Amino acid sequence: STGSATTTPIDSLDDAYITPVQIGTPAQTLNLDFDTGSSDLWVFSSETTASEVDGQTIYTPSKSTTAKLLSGATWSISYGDGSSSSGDVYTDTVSVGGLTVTGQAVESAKKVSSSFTEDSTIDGLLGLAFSTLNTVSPTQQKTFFDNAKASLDSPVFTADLGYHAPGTYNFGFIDTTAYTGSITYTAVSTKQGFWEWTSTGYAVGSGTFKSTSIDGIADTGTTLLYLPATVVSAYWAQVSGAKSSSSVGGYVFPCSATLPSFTFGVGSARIVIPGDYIDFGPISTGSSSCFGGIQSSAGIGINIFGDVALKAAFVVFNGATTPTLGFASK
Ligand SMILES: C[C@H](Cc1ccc(C(C)(C)C)cc1)[C@H](NN)c1nnnn1Cc1ccc2c(c1)OCO2
Repeated sequence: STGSATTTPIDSLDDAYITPVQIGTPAQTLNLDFDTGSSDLWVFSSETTASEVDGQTIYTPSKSTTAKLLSGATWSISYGDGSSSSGDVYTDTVSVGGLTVTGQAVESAKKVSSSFTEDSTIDGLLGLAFSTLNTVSPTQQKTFFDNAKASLDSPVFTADLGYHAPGTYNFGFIDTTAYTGSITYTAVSTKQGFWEWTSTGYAVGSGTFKSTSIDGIADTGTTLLYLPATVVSAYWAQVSGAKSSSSVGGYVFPCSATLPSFTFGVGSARIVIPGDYIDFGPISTGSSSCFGGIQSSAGIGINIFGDVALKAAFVVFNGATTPTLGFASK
């Protein structure tokens, strides 16, 4: 089997991406944030505290003839940005782009943090990291990809995110019309539960490439590119008037600037992020100071190849016996 679904930016800045997901019988369609850095599929629901719902579409398990309470099971997740959610668990039929899993764990939120309430466009998350990170207790549950894998034509999924435009998540096949050149594959460590790999270096604009190993994670659920402070300083030094602002929380730059590109290495191959992908707009409405899309990882503890990086590439998440990652230009 295979599946194919379109993923769409939630706003004009690509602050996150949503993908439609069918849950239950008859289908209830919710727009979820596919997150290759976490491993829980959770949704706003008829059980979510009423004051914490502000415009989201909810899953109502009592209206699904295939929903079953997973007795005794609970979940609770604390995301690294400070967001959180928790609740109870059902199993139900879940379909993405025509690919169906029966008996998928659907984690129903009873509580969500204010950041989730405030994003009316995001109805929950669909985790695509390794199932070792799943938070359900006392019986840990599998991700949508792990449940589907054995049925797929090939044990893979791909991310093709757009810049200020829609893109695609595919399951079970590699669309050879969706990229240029060849796909370069690179080793993955699953020891922390992430799609963790090592970039071979970077360049700023038309500058020379610096060979250096940068260990980090391929994370569709993170908006920006988080890299070591040395690398980030070298980038922003090329932008007149850019500075690190402790009050704003990162590097800012004049909205009048034209930004240089940023290149990262994948083996001997190179992925180029155009400068415009690094502009996240005014820090507050009407300001002429703009927020940068490349930021230091120093406060987080791991480097993160988030959407700013991934949207410049066609990315293969290869779930073979030994997992690997592939990157192509597009
Ligand atoms: C933050 C997301 C998880 C999430 C997604 C969306 C949202 C909103 C809908 C409310 C917009 C909140 C949360 C990330 N996913 N892998 C993640 N989950 N756990 N760690 N990370 C990576 C990290 C960690 C720390 C950081 C960061 C990133 O950005 C800024 O500080």
